[PDB]
Amino acid sequence: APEGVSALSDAQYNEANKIYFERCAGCHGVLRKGATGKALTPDLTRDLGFDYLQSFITYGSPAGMPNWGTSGELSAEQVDLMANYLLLDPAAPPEFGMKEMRESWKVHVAPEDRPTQQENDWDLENLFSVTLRDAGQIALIDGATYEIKSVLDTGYAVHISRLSASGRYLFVIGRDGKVNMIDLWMKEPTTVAEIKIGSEARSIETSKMEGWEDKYAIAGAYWPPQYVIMDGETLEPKKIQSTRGMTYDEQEYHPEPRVAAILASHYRPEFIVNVKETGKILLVDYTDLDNLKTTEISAERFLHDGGLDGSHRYFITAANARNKLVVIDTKEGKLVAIEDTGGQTPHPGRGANFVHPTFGPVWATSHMGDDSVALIGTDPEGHPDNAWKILDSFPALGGGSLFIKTHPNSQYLYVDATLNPEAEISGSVAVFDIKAMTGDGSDPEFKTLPIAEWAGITEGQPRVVQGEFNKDGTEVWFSVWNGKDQESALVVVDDKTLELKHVIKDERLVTPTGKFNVYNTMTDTY
Amino acid sequence: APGAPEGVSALSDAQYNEANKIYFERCAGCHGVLRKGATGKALTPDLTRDLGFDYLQSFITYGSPAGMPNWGTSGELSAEQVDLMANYLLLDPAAPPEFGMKEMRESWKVHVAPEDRPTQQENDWDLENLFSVTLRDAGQIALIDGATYEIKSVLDTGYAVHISRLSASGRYLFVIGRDGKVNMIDLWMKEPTTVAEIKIGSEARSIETSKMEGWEDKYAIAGAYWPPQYVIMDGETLEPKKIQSTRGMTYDEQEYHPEPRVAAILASHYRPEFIVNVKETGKILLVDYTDLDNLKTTEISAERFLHDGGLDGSHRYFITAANARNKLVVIDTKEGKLVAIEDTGGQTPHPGRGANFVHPTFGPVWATSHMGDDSVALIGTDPEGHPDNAWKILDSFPALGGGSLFIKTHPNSQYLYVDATLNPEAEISGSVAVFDIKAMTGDGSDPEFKTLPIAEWAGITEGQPRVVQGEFNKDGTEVWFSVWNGKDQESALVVVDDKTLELKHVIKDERLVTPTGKFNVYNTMTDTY
Ligand code: DHE
Ligand code: DHE
Ligand code: HEC
Ligand code: HEC
Repeated sequence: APEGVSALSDAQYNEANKIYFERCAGCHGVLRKGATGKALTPDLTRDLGFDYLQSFITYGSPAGMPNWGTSGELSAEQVDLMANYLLLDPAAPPEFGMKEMRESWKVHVAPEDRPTQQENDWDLENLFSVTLRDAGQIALIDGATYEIKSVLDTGYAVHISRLSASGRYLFVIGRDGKVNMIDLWMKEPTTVAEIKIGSEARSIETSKMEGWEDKYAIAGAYWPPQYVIMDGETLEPKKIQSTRGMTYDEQEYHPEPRVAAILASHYRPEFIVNVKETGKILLVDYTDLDNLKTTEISAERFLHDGGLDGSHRYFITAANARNKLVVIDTKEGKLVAIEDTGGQTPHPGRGANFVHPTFGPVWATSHMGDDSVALIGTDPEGHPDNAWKILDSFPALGGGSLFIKTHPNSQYLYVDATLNPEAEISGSVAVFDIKAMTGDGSDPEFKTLPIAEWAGITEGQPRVVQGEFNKDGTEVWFSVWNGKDQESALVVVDDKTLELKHVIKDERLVTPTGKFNVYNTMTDTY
Repeated sequence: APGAPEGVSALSDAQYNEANKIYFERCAGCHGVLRKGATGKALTPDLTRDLGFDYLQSFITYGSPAGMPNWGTSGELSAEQVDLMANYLLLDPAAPPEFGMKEMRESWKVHVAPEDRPTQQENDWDLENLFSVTLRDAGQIALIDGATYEIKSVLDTGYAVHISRLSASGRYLFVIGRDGKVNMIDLWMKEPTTVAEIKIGSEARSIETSKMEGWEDKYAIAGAYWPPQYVIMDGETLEPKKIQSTRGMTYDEQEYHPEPRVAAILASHYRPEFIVNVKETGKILLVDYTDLDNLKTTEISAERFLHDGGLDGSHRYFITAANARNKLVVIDTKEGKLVAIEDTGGQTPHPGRGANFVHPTFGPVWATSHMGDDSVALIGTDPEGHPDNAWKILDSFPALGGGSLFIKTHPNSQYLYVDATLNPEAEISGSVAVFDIKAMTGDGSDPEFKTLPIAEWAGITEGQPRVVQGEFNKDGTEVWFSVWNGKDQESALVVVDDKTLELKHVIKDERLVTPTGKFNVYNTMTDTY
């Protein structure tokens, strides 16, 4: 006979529910279907049983699950409480409005007490903010000496970093919707303000319109379906907007439209918000939050990531499940084009802008579903015929590619293959010579850099991901992502010679993933 | 469960679906989507169980003179369907369904394609002086000639007809019912009729047309109570072009609200936009219809409880009542922003579209009466030539009594008319107050008023006749009033001569069943009030 499931009081259940949505939904999903963490639905957990759940919640796992009990985060009583809770049927996901954001809102160092000028000796603009995935931290690394300047605690499930337009404030967001604001002008940079904006979230961005530097920060959630405009200096929540609405094509109500990538316009004081399931791109004017102006652009469903073109005027984004690239003119506030990449599941990140030797200015993207790289024309004035059309498509290492990268001061286009099944490929990066490109139809050739081999890592499954350049565009970093219990590293490549420049290693460099150079991020250089 | 003590004659899963369909398509309009009631009584299980199957079966079969259709004896519903509804009402309230594009298109019917409609007026009616009158419990509208006073035509629209609106040119008449049913009528045909129709939700109240110079007849818009949404339709075929959900955060507490109802909807004369009131979230929306794919809107934070309202005399400022809070909200449609929020000092302001006139000492003002008291309030509406009086309550004085619904005037009149429709005393509910604008002095004393015995002038004795809403003719020389009586009783329309304040004409006809809202084609198309 199956084990008996404890009957919990209302109080116990409220408590367990509060903990779940606040501390577990970020990795296990709001309906317990899973995310980075396994599914915790009762059809699976009841088979595992109480003892097993209790053990895992207590000691955690080297693969990404925090040691709630052994870390003191949850008492022994709360651990059992949660183990029983997981045996019951999933609760209904709660809302998260102004009252809840404000309860989680904390300002550690009021603006009136922060420095008035840089007070440390660091070379701020050349710093690299690196995500340490299973450690809940970011590592600020010097771009020239390769020295770890500091390791900051943000929270479990740290995702990515973004910088305010001035380069002074560093914003980090976690999968649980936790937002950390770091003042890089302190002698010892730390979190000066924090807030939580939902149960599940992925993106954050800063105001990048001239005259609005450091004014606002915006965060988008997966749940509840909403985005929040926060004060650029204290994180005070100023305006919450629901993203629930009608799909663009079928015009049917959708109760869970997730916010994906968020960017900032350089032509108007607006935020550029992607709404995934409804295929809507919103241009949100932050000049007046009470009499709120927005442009709701009908595009294509499954919007995810994207970037601005070289002139910073057009937004190019992937509607990944439909292999489409959507283009928006941020000056006029209108959709301009929608084209198929010819590839499977385009995933550009912010993409790569460059001038092709014959086609003119173009933007590129690699794919998750295949080894192809596609180029789209981005200059309607100088190259009208090539504007917003796929001009070329050629192969790289293989499928499972996540990030393509380049820099104005470089003639090379780098492409990773992070998710490919062959370890020889997922440990390497493909490199193309822009200058050698001809647009005559022949697939350009690439050089293979054995980044993992250069790091001296073979044990475990080392996956290389995301190139990121230093301020001067001379060196490009790559993450050699390994398990928390394995050895990881950052590999620095010399752009001029395509030769190993430096290998970063430290007992603290745990599961390093996304890396963001202050200057390149604050100015949208890519 | 069925055979258990508290068990009820359960319906098969397929049967439950048929009943549920019939409920949302034909009953929620009056009984509400959660069965909590509206114009019709509540039909929740707690009350329904005590009445029992047979009572419910009989009421659905025979209806009543108070507003409930005789579904059974009319043939509307088969005898088996009445049974389904009776049982269904015993069961628990179903989850209200959504109503998207698929469902709208399915109800969309074009009776006369635009190419087959006249290219000029084919009848001899004086179209701009015509009155579109709502025949409430009859499910129809009546087109009455503004000069001869004869009923030119009676058109079926559907049970629960609410009000009428005209396109900017005056050619197309739009009528909407409480069930979200929209009828489009071509007034240029020899015999005006419904040329197009569509359903926009389960519960709805407002409809409006594009009125920005240049966009005449281009679009029509309708707002729903359920689901929480509004839809922009093609002004000539009623084709649903864009559906916007109104679900969102409250303006003040900023908490998600799952059911924000759309209240009144007006049309900007300064920009090609629609002015949409969203009740529960306290948001006023300005929706630009120049580009529906790249849709621009301005979500203005105001005050909760937005209901009805109107444009001032210059047509630039939207003045609307946040009724439960006794406030007037003022939006500048040109700049697209909140301008002011003022307490009227009365209880539950209910102006309809309001009454604009030039006060002898205050300057341009907009007035409103109240439901909760006998006070009339005046707000200054000229920021340019009377800045110190703008958006402030300049006066407040008593009229007949509480329970008032509509105040009215016209540029060619010096009289301000105020009804007292919902007042308890029939003496008052059957009469109208009339103030002499030219005699107003704004010194503090209460302006005196003449009392018109509208109901008495109609010579009606039966039922409980109530007088509601004054509406002027095109020339602004005559004002009409409705003497609203029961479905099986005698009603009438009373025409009053503005200049002498004396009875001009009394309209009676067998087909004049429960006349309520009246709209003059010209004054409605031009927003003259
Ligand atoms: C919406 C979104 C953005 C855009 C942020 C913005 O615009 O500010 C983004 C960006 C990113 C970026 C931005 C790169 C850039 O150059 O802008 C990176 C490096 C990144 C590394 C990863 N992402 Fe991220 N990512 C998700 C969503 C997103 N990722 C997921 O839904 C997904 C696929 C699963 C999940 O559970 O979170 C997920 C898993 C990952 C990873 O497994 C990655 C590889 C490593 C990690 O840290 O978890 N995501
Ligand atoms: C939202 C709304 C409007 C504005 C529409 C627009 O801007 O186009 C309106 C307008 C109106 C107008 C517009 C007058 C004008 O000059 O603009 C009239 C005459 C009117 C006669 C009635 N209304 Fe109507 N009315 C409601 C809502 C509304 N009524 C209700 O929620 C309510 C209170 C109850 C109900 O169940 O429907 C209701 C009951 C009534 C009546 O009992 C009235 C007096 C008579 C009747 O026929 O039902 N309502
Ligand atoms: C992301 C940082 C996590 C948070 C926050 C929480 N969990 Fe987790 N959990 C995570 C991962 C990546 C994994 C899988 C570990 C592995 O070895 O593959 C887990 C696993 C669990 C389990 C075990 C289930 C199984 O099928 O083995 C349980 C019972 C569990 N997690 C519970 C749990 C609770 C209750 C949390 C809130 C306090 C919680 N997790 C947070 C990642 C993350
Ligand atoms: C508005 C035009 C209505 C529509 C459409 C439907 N109903 Fe109704 N109903 C309406 C009113 C105004 C009243 C009250 C009548 C009175 O004399 O007081 C009713 C009443 C009923 C009842 C009786 C409840 C009671 O407490 O006595 C029932 C059971 C009922 N209505 C059912 C019903 C159904 C099933 C409908 C759809 C087919 C329906 N009504 C439509 C107004 C309106």
